[PDB]
Amino acid sequence: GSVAPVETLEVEKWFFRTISRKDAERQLLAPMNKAGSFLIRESESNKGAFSLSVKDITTQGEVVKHYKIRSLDNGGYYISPRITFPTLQALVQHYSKKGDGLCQKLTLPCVNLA
Repeated sequence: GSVAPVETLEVEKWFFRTISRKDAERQLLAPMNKAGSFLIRESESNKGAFSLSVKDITTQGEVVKHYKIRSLDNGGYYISPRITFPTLQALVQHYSKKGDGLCQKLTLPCVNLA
């Protein structure tokens, strides 16, 4: 059949850029999603580094989360030095079914609005 322009996998919600901290948080805090819906915003001063927001549905009152993903040349990305992955997507694969210490395993990358 026809060739589609740019064979897409995701590149929406989970894989985001350097949106403001409160912006990425605005999309998770929405009642449209829940704990596991994430944002992986970039560090705008990054050495290939990212960051990550998660909807923490705690007893305090629906707060996001914040993590520090450093991009390794020899290990892709790491948040906890114990858990490293060759790329964020391998990080977002494992976390989907088992957050593994993130206290919030992924579910659905926010609410696609485009």
